[PDB]
Amino acid sequence: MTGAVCPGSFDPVTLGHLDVFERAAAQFDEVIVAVLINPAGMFTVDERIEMIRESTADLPNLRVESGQGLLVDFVRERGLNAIVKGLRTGTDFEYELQMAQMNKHIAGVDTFFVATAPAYSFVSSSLAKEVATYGGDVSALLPASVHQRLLGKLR
Amino acid sequence: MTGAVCPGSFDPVTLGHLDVFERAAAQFDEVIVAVLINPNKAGMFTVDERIEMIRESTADLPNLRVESGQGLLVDFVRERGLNAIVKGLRTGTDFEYELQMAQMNKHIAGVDTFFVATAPAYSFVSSSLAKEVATYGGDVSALLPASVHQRLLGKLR
Amino acid sequence: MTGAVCPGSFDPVTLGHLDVFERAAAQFDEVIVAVLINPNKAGMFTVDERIEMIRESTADLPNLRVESGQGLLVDFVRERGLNAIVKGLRTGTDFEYELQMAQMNKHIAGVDTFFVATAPAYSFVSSSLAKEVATYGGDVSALLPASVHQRLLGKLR
Amino acid sequence: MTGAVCPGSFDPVTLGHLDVFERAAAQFDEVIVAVLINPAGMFTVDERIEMIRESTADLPNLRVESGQGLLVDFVRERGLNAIVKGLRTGTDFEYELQMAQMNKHIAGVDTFFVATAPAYSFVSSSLAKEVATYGGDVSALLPASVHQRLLGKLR
Amino acid sequence: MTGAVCPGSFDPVTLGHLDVFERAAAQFDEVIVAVLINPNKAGMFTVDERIEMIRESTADLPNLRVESGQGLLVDFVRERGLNAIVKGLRTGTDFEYELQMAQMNKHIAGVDTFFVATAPAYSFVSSSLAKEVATYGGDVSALLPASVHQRLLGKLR
Amino acid sequence: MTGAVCPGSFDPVTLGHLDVFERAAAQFDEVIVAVLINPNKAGMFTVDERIEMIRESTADLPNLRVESGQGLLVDFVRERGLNAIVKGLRTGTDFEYELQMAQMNKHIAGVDTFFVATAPAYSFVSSSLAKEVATYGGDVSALLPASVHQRLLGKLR
Ligand SMILES: Cc1cn(CCC(=O)NS(=O)(=O)c2ccc(Oc3ccccc3)cc2)c2ccccc12
Ligand SMILES: Cc1cn(CCC(=O)NS(=O)(=O)c2ccc(Oc3ccccc3)cc2)c2ccccc12
Ligand SMILES: Cc1cn(CCC(=O)NS(=O)(=O)c2ccc(Oc3ccccc3)cc2)c2ccccc12
Ligand SMILES: Cc1cn(CCC(=O)NS(=O)(=O)c2ccc(Oc3ccccc3)cc2)c2ccccc12
Repeated sequence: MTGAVCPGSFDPVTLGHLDVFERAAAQFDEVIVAVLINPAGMFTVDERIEMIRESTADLPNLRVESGQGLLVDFVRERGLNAIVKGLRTGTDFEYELQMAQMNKHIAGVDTFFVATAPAYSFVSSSLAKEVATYGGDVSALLPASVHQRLLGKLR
Repeated sequence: MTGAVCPGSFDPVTLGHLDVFERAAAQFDEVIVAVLINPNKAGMFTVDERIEMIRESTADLPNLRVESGQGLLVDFVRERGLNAIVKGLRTGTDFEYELQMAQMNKHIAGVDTFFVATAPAYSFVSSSLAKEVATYGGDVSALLPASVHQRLLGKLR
Repeated sequence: MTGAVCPGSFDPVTLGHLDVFERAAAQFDEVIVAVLINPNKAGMFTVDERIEMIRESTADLPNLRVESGQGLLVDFVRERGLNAIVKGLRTGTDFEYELQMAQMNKHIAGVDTFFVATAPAYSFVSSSLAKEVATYGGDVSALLPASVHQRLLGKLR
Repeated sequence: MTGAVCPGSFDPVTLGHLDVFERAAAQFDEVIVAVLINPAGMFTVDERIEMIRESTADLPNLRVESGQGLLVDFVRERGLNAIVKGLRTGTDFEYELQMAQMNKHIAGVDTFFVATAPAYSFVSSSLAKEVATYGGDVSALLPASVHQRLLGKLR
Repeated sequence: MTGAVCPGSFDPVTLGHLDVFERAAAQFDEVIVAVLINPNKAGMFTVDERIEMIRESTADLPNLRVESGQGLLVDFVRERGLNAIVKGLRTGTDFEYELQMAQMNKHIAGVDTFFVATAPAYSFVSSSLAKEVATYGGDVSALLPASVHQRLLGKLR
Repeated sequence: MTGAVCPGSFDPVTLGHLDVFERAAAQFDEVIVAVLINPNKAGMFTVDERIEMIRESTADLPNLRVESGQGLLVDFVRERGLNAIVKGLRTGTDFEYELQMAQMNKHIAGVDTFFVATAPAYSFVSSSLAKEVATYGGDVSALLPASVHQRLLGKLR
């Protein structure tokens, strides 16, 4: 009965995120994507959840749920104590390590880091939005659904 | 007579800070903890509260004193006849920026900066992260002086 | 026919920037300093002021010109028939973020980014730190071109 | 049927290693500690395996096996495709990332990184040996069994 | 007339190297790939083999030539009337050491070093790691020029 | 009564080292430069040569003395009744390894390690790189004290 939580705002979910979801889903019996409620972003929580659900339909053991407050509480309240977090090029890994040690200290939750695929290693939700805002083509970097939804917000 | 200044907002002081204070006090004749007054820096504790929390925490350090300060750190340092800063390193420290500031501070005022890593036990606490965790009911009592922890629960009530 | 773009907000240009300009001008047939402007946040200097300070300190570089822009850097670059960015590295540079943007810029527009470390003497100055230090009286005169220093003091007073 | 491999020379196994073993054993159904054969070290492969087995006796789902050649082959030949690797203070993380991306590329094996506990974050097999060699006390940093075995090699 | 030197042992040349070669050739009038002769550096391919593998790989780059070299890189560079080095960055690059060498090379000879990150697809290959993986039957054919891969299987037989 | 140890192999001492010595001597009552020797590998200079080169370039520091040692640095430090190490940081420093050793040294012996960034001008010299560059004719005269430079050339010839 293994399980891990993949946390983020996912505003919107990128292929970097999806790659890590897929790896977590492949290595743990159960995966929960934890979507932060914290309203200043582009998509509402429902939209962000929809985009992830749309993009992970072939992952039967993954579910998507919103959450707020301490991540470790989100994880523990679901009977788990593992976080799986992706690494990309602009990741502040020092801060990730700090949070990982804090999360272990206060709640006994482990954090496993996995580098996303090289092809998806330079996209981030923020940079994708920024580039798309100014007409740049990020279609190769987002789930096809997300990409269309993004164009909708901009136009 | 040797001396160094340990700078920060300390909002609140953590055991990470205290560990470095203790090491500074052990290695310099005089240590001044310089507590930032910053009207436009958002914070939880007043300067007087922050100073008092540090004084409680450093009661066993007779050669360390706590003072408020504003503006250029190197002026604070040089005004007190010193020319050394002792700053802690923790997990999540922006060390590249620390280096930049250290080189800037040496250039503009001749002040040296000595960095000390805090003990592993206290390496992942920060003032900001302690506040955030405590705000949502997380137990950071092992990472803060007892008196600080008590005051923190007080501000959150 | 070779060429590169040297981007930044240059608010104000520093000697660290000028070092990088000089190296780009020495290695590419033409160099365009791209003064990138956020239309939704005024900096300390207006665009015309930023450009004037850069021109005055680059007058000895015949193959360098200065233009402002906004939006995607790669559009600025490609619209000038170029395909290269030269970006300086200094102490405190967020290199991981620079790498991320370089890989993104190559992906969306085929533009290459060349990084060069600025000279040690100028390696700890940044526009932001120079402004912050000068704000509180610190002497940054040796880290800025003459075209900048007193104009900076002027803005602050 | 989840599983991961924890690889190393483990010469000798430290509490930093053990902490990560325990986390991997807690989060995966099956864990294999892969002990490299590559003879220039202090302990023989049998001794290194013994020390790990001794230190992990309360981990029923962990086993210890020697291996050589490509790690991904070791992992795949056991029906797995996950590596769990620890991070400590002196870890060359850039090289770890390079190897992780290479291992994913050539064999579809994921690497999950987990930071060892702060208390065990500055011990390494090499530094423990070096310090102990010169009379320094590393007993708080090694399994009690290992520590005694180390003193035996030195004296 | 602009120019840069791309230095390495290239034992063997990888698609990471080639990507950077291509970008250099696109941005400078002349590029020289400088192939290290190093009697005490253990290696798999002879200098002539390494040069030939690079030439095969760069056949479409008319302004790039491949030459062997020994000793101080900056002398190699300056002897050919150039004063720029273009070096790739990959995952596992010791960038702090690269920076040190770049600053040293600028100091002793006035030679600039421009760094370019190789494409993400080729960011995790290195000459050493390719050899090690191939030695144990791992497939690195997607990471090497075809001719290189063929020669590599040949050396391992 | 305050004091610190400045450790290294100093083979040879560089101006980067001397910078750190001067800063330690200015901030601690006494400083001991610890010339740490590996009895199982001769460097370029014998212990007496290393010490002589350091003494000649530190003659203006009355509170600094120079001694050799081997084995655990913390034993060298504690045997002199001290509890502090001052270690320089430069470009190319393996800081993670320094941090690891600092935490280990605190753990086994209660000794504190203070890090200080050496001056930008001396930030890219290292004993090893200076030796390598000088080996192939590169001019490192501005990065080494006079007590070293020609003795270095002597060893190489
Ligand atoms: C799977 C994956 C994650 N990341 C990092 C994304 C990230 O941290 N976004 S974030 O805005 O900062 C963030 C972090 C933690 C949070 O904790 C909670 C979440 C829900 C409820 C309460 C707390 C919330 C938001 C990735 C990067 C690349 C490839 C894959 C991945
Ligand atoms: C573990 C540890 C981390 N730090 C860093 C703390 C820090 O930087 N806080 S800060 O908010 O950003 C900051 C920095 C510099 C300042 O300079 C002045 C101070 C007073 C008057 C004028 C200027 C002010 C605030 C420590 C420092 C000392 C011992 C231990 C540690
Ligand atoms: C669980 C854990 C691992 N490490 C890192 C230890 C390490 O890499 N040792 S190593 O000598 O370099 C090494 C690496 C990979 C290898 O791959 C193979 C192994 C067996 C057969 C074929 C290949 C072999 C040796 C840790 C650090 C701290 C806390 C916990 C951990
Ligand atoms: C992806 C990528 C990585 N690198 C680094 C390759 C590298 O450093 N190899 S190295 O063995 O260590 C090396 C370095 C410098 C040298 O200088 C001389 C060369 C010739 C004659 C005298 C000196 C020699 C060897 C690249 C470089 C160019 C384009 C792309 C990339």
